[PDB]
Amino acid sequence: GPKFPRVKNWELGSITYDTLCAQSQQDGPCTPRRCLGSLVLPPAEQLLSQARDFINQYYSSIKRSGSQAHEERLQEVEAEVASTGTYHLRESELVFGAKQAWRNAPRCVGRIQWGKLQVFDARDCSSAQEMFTYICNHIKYATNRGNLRSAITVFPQRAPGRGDFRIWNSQLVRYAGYRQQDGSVRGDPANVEITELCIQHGWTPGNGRFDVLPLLLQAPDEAPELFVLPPELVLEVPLEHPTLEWFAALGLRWYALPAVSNMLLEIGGLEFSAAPFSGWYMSTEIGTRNLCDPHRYNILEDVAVCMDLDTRTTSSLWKDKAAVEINLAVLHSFQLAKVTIVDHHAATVSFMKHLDNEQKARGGCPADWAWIVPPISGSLTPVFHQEMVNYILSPAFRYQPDPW
Amino acid sequence: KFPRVKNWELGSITYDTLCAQSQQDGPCTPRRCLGSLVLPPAEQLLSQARDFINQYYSSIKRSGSQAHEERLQEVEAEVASTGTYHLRESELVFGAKQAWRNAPRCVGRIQWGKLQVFDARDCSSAQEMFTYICNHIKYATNRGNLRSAITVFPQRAPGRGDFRIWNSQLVRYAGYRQQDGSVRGDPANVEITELCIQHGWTPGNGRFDVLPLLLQAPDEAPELFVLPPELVLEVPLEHPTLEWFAALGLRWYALPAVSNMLLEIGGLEFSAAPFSGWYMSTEIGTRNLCDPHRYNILEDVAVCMDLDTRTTSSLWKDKAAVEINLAVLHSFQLAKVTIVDHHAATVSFMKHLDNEQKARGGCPADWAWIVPPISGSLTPVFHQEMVNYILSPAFRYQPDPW
Ligand code: HEM
Ligand code: HEM
Ligand SMILES: Cc1cc(N)nc(C[C@@H]2CNC[C@@H]2OCCCCCc2cccc(N)n2)c1
Ligand SMILES: Cc1cc(N)nc(C[C@@H]2CNC[C@@H]2OCCCCCc2cccc(N)n2)c1
Ligand SMILES: C[C@H](O)[C@H](O)[C@H]1CNc2nc(N)[nH]c(=O)c2N1
Ligand SMILES: C[C@H](O)[C@H](O)[C@H]1CNc2nc(N)[nH]c(=O)c2N1
Ligand SMILES: [Zn+2]
Repeated sequence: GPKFPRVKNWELGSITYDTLCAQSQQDGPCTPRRCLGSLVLPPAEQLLSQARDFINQYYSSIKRSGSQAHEERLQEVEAEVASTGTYHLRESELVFGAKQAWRNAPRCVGRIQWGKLQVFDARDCSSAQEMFTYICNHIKYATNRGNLRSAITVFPQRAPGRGDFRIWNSQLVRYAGYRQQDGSVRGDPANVEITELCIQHGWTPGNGRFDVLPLLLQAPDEAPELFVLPPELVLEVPLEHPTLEWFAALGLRWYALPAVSNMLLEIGGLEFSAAPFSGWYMSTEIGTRNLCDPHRYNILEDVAVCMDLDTRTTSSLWKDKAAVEINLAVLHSFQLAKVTIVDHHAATVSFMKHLDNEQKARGGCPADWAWIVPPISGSLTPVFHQEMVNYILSPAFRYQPDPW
Repeated sequence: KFPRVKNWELGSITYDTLCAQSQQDGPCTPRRCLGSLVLPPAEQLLSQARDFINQYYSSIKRSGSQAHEERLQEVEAEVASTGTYHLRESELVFGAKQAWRNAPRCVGRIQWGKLQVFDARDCSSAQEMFTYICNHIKYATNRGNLRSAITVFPQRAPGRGDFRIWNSQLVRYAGYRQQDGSVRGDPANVEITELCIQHGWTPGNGRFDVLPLLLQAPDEAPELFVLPPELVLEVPLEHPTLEWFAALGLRWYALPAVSNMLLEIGGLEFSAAPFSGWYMSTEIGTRNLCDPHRYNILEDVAVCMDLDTRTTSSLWKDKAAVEINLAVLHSFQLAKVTIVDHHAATVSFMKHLDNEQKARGGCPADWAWIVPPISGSLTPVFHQEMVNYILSPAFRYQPDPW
């Protein structure tokens, strides 16, 4: 074999070599001495080289590498950087870079869909109010009455000196998290900080378990402004179970649209600090993490009690049984509501197909095993048995500091 | 820089400083993380030896004593003359416990101080190896009240072949490859089954035929030894409420005993040093019975449960897996054979991380192996960051002897 990482599938006994990792510019958190793979948290001349590299990627993707148009765009980019210190992407370059950033995302199991992304260009936006209009349009298009469509809206890039466009909320849809007198939390504990920031900026808080938060939107060098989403814009699914009649009595619900709004989209050195993207949910994200994490809605015990399980001993597997039923209720309720959702078996089978597509197309696929393997029934899915090489390619979605 | 390690459920942070003591490299580089991969002179020996002897005297709080200095002279003198040395029994005992302590893939390390060490370094034939192995099995099994143990056969020597146990575990069920591709029994054991028959074993034709042991003394053909059936404790599987489950005819053995790993202590290598503890129920319930390249019983159990098999979104696979794990726990408890479920095991591992943080400043752990194969995020270890690195004494993989 070659001197590239050898990658094995233990289920099928098959082997590949990852040659794509050679294209990595960015270092990750690991060294020869220690593996830091499980950690959740890991320009003058520098811009020019990142830009040249991205332009080469674009021209390859359209099979015009070395062409006259290829060499003219390079010269354009460097002249523009030369005189202004920055440059600007053509429309088709943005659409390509956005899809490529998704394609490159090591933590996303949904990447079979990567070629099918609606890219809304919002680089003309000049106020917080217009951001809100763009965001509402995104939500309407992406939600599509339950037939969900992948989309991203890109706001103006970071510019020298001038402040950033930022969406303060981590997602477009978030449930409030209200800190109680006794120190417990009503609603989603994930959202305590953003909830209190919303109140500080003049939001009148509710007191339910599922109050949709307003958006805090920030245009360059301005205090963020507060915007309420019209309720008919935010599609939600009430949760019921196919055979357990009492489950509907719990009043549990989840929203249809997962839309990450706090990540930075980096393309050819340019930095799009507000560039929210959305897909559709994998059912374990709702039924396992959001509803059963101890530091989230934490409903496992309640459901076990309703199911009359022995919750006094770990060896009854009460946690596993309840968690299965919660996941089934999520899948069942979304299917009844006609809202797009994918189970962890179907999602992981499709990610294996993606790995095979990418092996042929690029000679590898960066992938974060701990994120790709679902949080229940792990080894029951084909990805558990698949070794994965994790590395950072650009274009990329990156974490960025909170604006406050 | 020392790694910041965060628990995401509790919000707490530690720093791993133990990692600085790592001397051997892992598969990863700044360019790419390879952590999910299952497989990877005298002055050199002298450094590993001294460092290990240092570890030993430090552990008995006699660091710098007469005894410490003199032992370092012995080791130095013996290496300088012969190119190698020998461990004192008490050092061996210390190094074996430490190798387990250091094992990043082991979720059971809260137990690391409780290990019975059988010194089998005066072994000179496959016959004697078999005697030592039977004593281990008998001690460790203890009629179902399992006790962790290791037996250590003679170290590798420059001038000769290794002592080896050919089998990957001391108890393995045969896998018989059918002309038409399929396997009867355990597909993981097809290769060892064929090696046994080829060395003269009369094979069975069942799904759970216990394999003989192929034991190898240095530079000799391996020898075949049938384990006496009464030494191998087994648990028939039934389900607490599903009557038909027993009818599947399923069973597993009590004793998980790995026999193909190399034990490295102070630069010395023990090519045969089988070790055993007790099972975590997901090893049997989830991996051994439900892996598609193992016994692969998921579909059969689902049909028996009358589940909707036609679509993944009924979560039939998840439901069947739960009942199978429940049946393993129930059946082991009923037979009074030591077992631990994945919730209790991971809880104890969290306590271990905390013990090791105070004791040593960190703990090497392989997240992909520590998190159980079902209900990952339902256990506390899912939410815990972990640093993986190699400390010595160590258990390592080694080439198959054939
Ligand atoms: C089409 C439906 C999609 C499915 C089922 C899907 C599935 C997932 C899942 C299950 C995760 C892990 C989430 C978690 O553990 O909280 C994830 C993370 C990710 N996904 Fe996808 N995804 C989809 C569409 C998209 C789209 C359209 C983009 C971007 C264009 C994207 C980029 C990412 C990124 C950047 C992460 C990591 C987020 C982070 O680290 O916070 N996904 N996705
Ligand atoms: C006390 C009872 C024990 C329990 C519940 C336990 C638990 C486990 C589990 C669940 C695994 C992963 C196994 C797999 O996925 O196939 C494992 C691996 C390991 N354990 Fe422990 N263990 C115990 C005792 C021991 C002892 C006594 C030693 C050494 C003396 C040890 C050393 C290891 C090593 C070296 C591995 C990795 C094996 C490999 O890479 O193939 N374990 N153990
Ligand atoms: C700082 C930071 C930002 C950021 N975006 N993500 C992290 C990692 C943590 C780990 N758990 C919460 C947070 O990640 C949330 C990721 C939500 C992804 C949701 C999503 C997006 C698109 C499609 C889909 N099915 N699902 C940290
Ligand atoms: C070459 C090689 C050797 C070796 N010992 N292990 C591997 C890793 C593969 C992954 N799956 C099969 C093999 O591992 C077998 C490990 C069994 C662990 C048994 C055990 C020992 C002690 C306690 C316990 N609960 N369970 C590979
Ligand atoms: C510490 C650990 O890396 C952390 O809990 C990770 C594990 N795997 C994950 N996988 C996904 N998809 N999402 C997550 O938030 C996490 N959390
Ligand atoms: C490819 C992947 O690393 C492989 O399937 C691992 C994952 N985690 C594991 N964890 C344990 N405990 N045992 C295993 O065999 C494995 N297999
Ligand atoms: Zn790594």
